[PDB]
Amino acid sequence: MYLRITNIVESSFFTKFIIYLIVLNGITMGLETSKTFMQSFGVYTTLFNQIVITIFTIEIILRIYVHRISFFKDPWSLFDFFVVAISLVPTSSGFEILRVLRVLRLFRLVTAVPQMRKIVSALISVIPGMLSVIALMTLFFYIFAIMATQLFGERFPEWFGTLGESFYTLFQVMTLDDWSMGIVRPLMEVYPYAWVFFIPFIFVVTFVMINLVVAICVD
Amino acid sequence: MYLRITNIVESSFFTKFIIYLIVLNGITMGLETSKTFMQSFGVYTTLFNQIVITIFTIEIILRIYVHRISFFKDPWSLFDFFVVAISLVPTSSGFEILRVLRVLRLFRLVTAVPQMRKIVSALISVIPGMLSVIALMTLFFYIFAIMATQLFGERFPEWFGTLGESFYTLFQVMTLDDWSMGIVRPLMEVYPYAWVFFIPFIFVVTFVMINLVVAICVD
Amino acid sequence: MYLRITNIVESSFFTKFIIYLIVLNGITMGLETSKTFMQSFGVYTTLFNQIVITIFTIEIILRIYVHRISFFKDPWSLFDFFVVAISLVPTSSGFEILRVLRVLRLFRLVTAVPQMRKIVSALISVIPGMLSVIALMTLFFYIFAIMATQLFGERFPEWFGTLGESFYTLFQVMTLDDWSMGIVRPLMEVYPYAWVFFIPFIFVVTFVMINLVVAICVD
Amino acid sequence: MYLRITNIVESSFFTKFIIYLIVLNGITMGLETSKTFMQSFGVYTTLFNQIVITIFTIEIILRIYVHRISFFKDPWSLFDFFVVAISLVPTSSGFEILRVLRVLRLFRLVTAVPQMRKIVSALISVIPGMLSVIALMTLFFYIFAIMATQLFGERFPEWFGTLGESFYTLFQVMTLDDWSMGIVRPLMEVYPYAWVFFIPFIFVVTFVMINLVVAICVD
Ligand SMILES: [Ca+2]
Ligand SMILES: [Ca+2]
Ligand SMILES: [Ca+2]
Repeated sequence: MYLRITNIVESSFFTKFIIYLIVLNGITMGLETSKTFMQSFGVYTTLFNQIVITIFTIEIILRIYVHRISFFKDPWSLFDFFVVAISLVPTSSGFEILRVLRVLRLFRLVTAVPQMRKIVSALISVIPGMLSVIALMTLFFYIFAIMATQLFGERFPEWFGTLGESFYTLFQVMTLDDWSMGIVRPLMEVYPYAWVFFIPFIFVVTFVMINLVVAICVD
Repeated sequence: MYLRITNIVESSFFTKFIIYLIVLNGITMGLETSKTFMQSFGVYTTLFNQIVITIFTIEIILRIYVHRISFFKDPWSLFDFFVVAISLVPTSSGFEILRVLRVLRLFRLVTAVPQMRKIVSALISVIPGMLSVIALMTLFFYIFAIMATQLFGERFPEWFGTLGESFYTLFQVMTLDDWSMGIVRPLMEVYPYAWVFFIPFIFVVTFVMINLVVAICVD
Repeated sequence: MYLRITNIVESSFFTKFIIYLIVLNGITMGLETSKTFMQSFGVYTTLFNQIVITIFTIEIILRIYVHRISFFKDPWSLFDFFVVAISLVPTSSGFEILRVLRVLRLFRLVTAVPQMRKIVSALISVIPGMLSVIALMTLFFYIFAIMATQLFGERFPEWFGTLGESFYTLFQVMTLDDWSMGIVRPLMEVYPYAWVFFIPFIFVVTFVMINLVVAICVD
Repeated sequence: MYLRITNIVESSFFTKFIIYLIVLNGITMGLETSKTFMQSFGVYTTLFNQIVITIFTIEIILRIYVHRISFFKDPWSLFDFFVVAISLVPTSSGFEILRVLRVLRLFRLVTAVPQMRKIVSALISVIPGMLSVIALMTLFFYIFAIMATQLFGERFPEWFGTLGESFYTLFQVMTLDDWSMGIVRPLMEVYPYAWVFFIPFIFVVTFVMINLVVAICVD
């Protein structure tokens, strides 16, 4: 019966039946957004939901017999497994991010369809080339975030009071987001020289960031 | 009479005459902005306007006898037809955006003058090569837009209350617009972890965007 | 006496002397900024200034005999003429921008010192290859600025009330500066569909500017 | 005794022991951030700090016998000498930035681990080819900053009141930060033409920066 199912799983039909459900379950999840819609056809789509979820574990069980070890060394398969696994954790208990994390299954449209896989893969592949830089910056952020916490967090604890807060504010400054009118002019009414911290910070981070784009434009 | 008019239409004088009317009517529309100018010479202008509109349909009628099907297979001609058609719906009735949409005829200056055509075409041609990425993005946006509506729409209905609002807000975050003081710091007064939703969102979206710029800086 | 002065003007000493005055007059202009400095050495500097102004016209007078027509066809020289000219309009009558426009003479450091001429020229030379785009864009802005003045200027006259205002506001959206919370969300409290105007505007304007950067990174 | 210590210093063990102290002290500094942690283990971590500070001077003393003059011509070594020296200045007297500047030693993780060294050097190397643009710009900034102080600093002293203030505000405009609703629209309530100063300023400054990115993507 093994080859019987290896023929079912690998069937163009099967993969297209899968892609058909993703597009349906996605259309259905956007409808679950409507407080109106749920009052009318809520029970329709709760069931439609549990239905698709079963079908998906059935596939994943089926997909594993056909592939075994090869399957748990496939990124896309591992993914598909974990994204359905999330979707199996009861509609209750623990955290309710798990209910919300269920919509991650629409990323299966990326998995199940090539060209997407190509594109995602194309993208992901650029990351290893960025890791020396990314490491550098994260060291850098860590260093300034400490500096900022101990220089400004007493008077400005919303923004710098804690190591994590400083990470966040520094991230915001880095996105050049509302940084002057929002953070540093305020800081300067108390610490006139705060500009000496944030201007060099900005330079380094924007400089570095430009290089990283130029590096991604030579690989 | 066909070759008589094919010799009229294809004439340098004709095209240049058309280009003459565009720049005049365009000048004319900027004057139609002034509440002052309109009290003085408003009548002068609406008639010159209707005049121009006639002249333009005559041309397009003529242009078609001289090209027949070849015409409705020309992007630039199709454009011109559709823009004048917009300008044909009476100043009355339905939606009044139609009166406003008239000013789209000044895009005929792009259409009637080469080099522009060159540049537009040059630009537009880059688009097909982005569609794999644009699909990827739209899926991403759809998925996060759904999560956000269900994670934040109850306490923050202005920004996330509805799927469309979430799309808009997410777009705003993506343009890195006033995203921290404006949205996430608020969000966090209620949902301390909202940073776990928006920073990864910001990274992915900015990463994808960098790749897409480099993809262009190659093809 | 021509060759006597053609030997004075073309001299290394002459040029390095000019450069020495520029850096000094520049230093002297940053000091004229301080109300403190001006209350104690204000006279020292106003005269130093009137001095340097003569020295510069003398040079330009000298420089002209030595080059004649060749001069009024050199970009860099023409510049220095007009810049010193600005500095000759008496400190009074007319407008006071002319007094402020005097500090433009510090651009002579670019004009009179090689390398800067190199870099400026390197930069400027890129401009011709952007002109098809710059035109394209201005048509676009002109068209949308007209649309916006008639779509939003009655309720929002600060921002869209006049053709030029729409130009300014549109510029701001294009720099993606404070565009959503500052302008479109407010606009949407009255015109729910305003998002239909500004999102496409943003896309086009952003797309085009990316291409333009890429164009420069080819030519 | 030289070859004995030259064999201690040059050892894989020594270097990796150094790398071990950095990641330990760095971890320990993140803990010194917590007001909680300090109330429990502050003594522990103050002493651990002085320990590491000794060990680092010992090394720098050692590293110098083994290299002599070769050492004070090594950038990376020069760095470490200075960085430890900052950490030597008592935890009292002078300023308190000297206490804060101590966290700079964690940059030794860049200095004491290649690839980092590689990456930093890769970056720094890009600088010399920017200095022609960078010089140009600071002239540009200096010129406009002076203009702005005399055009806007009387009615608007917080933003343009002083040359230094104009530099800061001009920087903010350059990052295009909240430049319009924050600065130029206000300015225009008093000086309608202030847009004539800031729009060109914006163009020039962004153009130059676009060129500089393209330059770095050539060399
Ligand atoms: Ca901003
Ligand atoms: Ca803002
Ligand atoms: Ca505000």
